[PDB]
Amino acid sequence: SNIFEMLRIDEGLRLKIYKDYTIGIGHLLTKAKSELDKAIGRNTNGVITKDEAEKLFNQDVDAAVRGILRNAKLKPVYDSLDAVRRAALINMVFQMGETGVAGFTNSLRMLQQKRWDEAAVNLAKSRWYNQTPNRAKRVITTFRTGTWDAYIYEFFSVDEFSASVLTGKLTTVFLPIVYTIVFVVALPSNGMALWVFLFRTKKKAPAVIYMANLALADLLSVIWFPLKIAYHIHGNNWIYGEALCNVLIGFFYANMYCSILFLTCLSVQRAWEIVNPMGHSRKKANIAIGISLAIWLLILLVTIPLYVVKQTIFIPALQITTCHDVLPEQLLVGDMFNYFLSLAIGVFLFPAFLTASAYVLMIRALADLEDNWETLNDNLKVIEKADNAAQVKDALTKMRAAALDAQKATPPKLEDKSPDSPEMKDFRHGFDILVGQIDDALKLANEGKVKEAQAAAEQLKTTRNAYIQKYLENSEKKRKRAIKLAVTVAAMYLICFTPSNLLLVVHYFLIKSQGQSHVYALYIVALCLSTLNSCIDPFVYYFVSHDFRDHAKNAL
Ligand SMILES: C[C@@H](C1CCCCC1)n1c(-c2cc3c(cc2Br)OCO3)nc2cc(C(=O)Nc3ccc(C#N)cc3)ccc21
Ligand code: NA
Repeated sequence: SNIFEMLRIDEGLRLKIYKDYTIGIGHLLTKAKSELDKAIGRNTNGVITKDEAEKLFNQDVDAAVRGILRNAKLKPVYDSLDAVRRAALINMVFQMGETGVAGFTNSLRMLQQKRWDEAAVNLAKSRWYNQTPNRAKRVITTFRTGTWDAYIYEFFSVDEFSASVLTGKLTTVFLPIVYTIVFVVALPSNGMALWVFLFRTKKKAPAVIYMANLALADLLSVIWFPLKIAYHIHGNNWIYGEALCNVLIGFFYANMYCSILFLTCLSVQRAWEIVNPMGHSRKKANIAIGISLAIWLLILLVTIPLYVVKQTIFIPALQITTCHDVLPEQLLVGDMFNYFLSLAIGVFLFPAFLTASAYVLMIRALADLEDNWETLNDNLKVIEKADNAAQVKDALTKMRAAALDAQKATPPKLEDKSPDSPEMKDFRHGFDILVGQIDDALKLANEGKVKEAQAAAEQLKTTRNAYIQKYLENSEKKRKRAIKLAVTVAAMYLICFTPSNLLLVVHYFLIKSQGQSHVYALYIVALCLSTLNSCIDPFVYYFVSHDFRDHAKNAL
């Protein structure tokens, strides 16, 4: 009588009509007094006996089996199921009626094909699971395992490797310390950066706009850290509600992916202004705003399967309510794996490829412009110290080509200036005057007039400081900031993005493959070190924003 004993645990035993109107052991009356009097045979007046419950429950089971064999969609599955799983099917028919269970056409076909795991997942996403989760879990487990374990042992604790981490000092001492540091450092730093970009930056370039959302993504996550620190200090125990847990989870992964996308935009935008600069600083800004809105809305849509799933679970053995750290429904690991594998490819690797190659083109272009300005001054310094006509004509020729290449290059100042603008035409014209004078010294150098061409070098010095040096004065300083910028971003990927996304796939891959993951400790440290991006983000603003440097230095 295992089926009879199983149902008693699910339906309970009550001798009075109660709201789930039912009575006895899961005997449905109506959707109640009149339906009970003719079912028993007498006027029970709402209260039945302990003996009449058993007699009516034993008849409900015999009828639940007859309907199964009567049904053309329930009989073949029932004939394929082992006696343990047969009770689970009868448990559903006992609860949802013959017709209700017959609606699960796809899962019943899976159960017939002995695919217990696939059938379990299908049953986990239904109104049945939504209305009675604890009830459905026990029945679903009976299908998946084929044992009575779901009714013998109630949930008590997680795996040993997780239970030690959730009670160890790594989570209860190390994490809140690191999180506290980030809060003190990242909140006012990004707080001031957002202030500078909005109320102190009067350029409003596409770079400022991307950095403003970067600081905003930082702020919208760091503000919740006081609740995050308290969570860990008290032994990974959440007492603030399920909705507020899913908020922190949402804003955590949001800043995680906004940072990557806004890093790719900034890096590409700043690289694009050097290779092929344009001249619509007002339109390119509006575009950059729209791109930010598109990114902001795209992440709001992609973090939906994080807002809406149960992310809290009470662990009896630990007496704590964990947020995020433990997955309440171990049947969704298949969905979780694909989800974080999609993001790791399309929102991690793909933006990393565009981010890395952007600095490849950016640094090289800034390195070439540096070499031109250096070849110019060096060859101009040789002429004043060369005696033979060979070194004079040779230095003039190398200086000529150096100025012809710098003419095609974008000056550090005219970044948002289009190549057809007057500013660019005056820049190039400054070289046309210089190049012409080099030909006037080459005219003498090629006509054998050695010393007369050396005197022209002093004339070339005047043209350098007047028309050229003004634009290329601090081009080597701009290259150094770009290199440091490439280093800052590379470090942010090496510490905050790559360990998280890599382990996120590995973590859910092992729970899907073995039911436990030994990288659980690394998974937690990865997620912890991922929050450092908002502490490294101020270094990005320092190397990109010029107005932010002023407010950074003046403050300290
Ligand atoms: C557009 C922004 C705002 C920018 C203005 C300050 C409020 C945030 N935003 C972000 C966000 C926050 C971020 C971020 C990226 C995003 Br897309 O980076 C770090 O912080 N998450 C957001 C979430 C919501 C909502 O009601 N959801 C929601 C509610 C119920 C259910 C169910 N069932 C599912 C989802 C609304 C705006 C959100
Ligand atoms: Na960030």
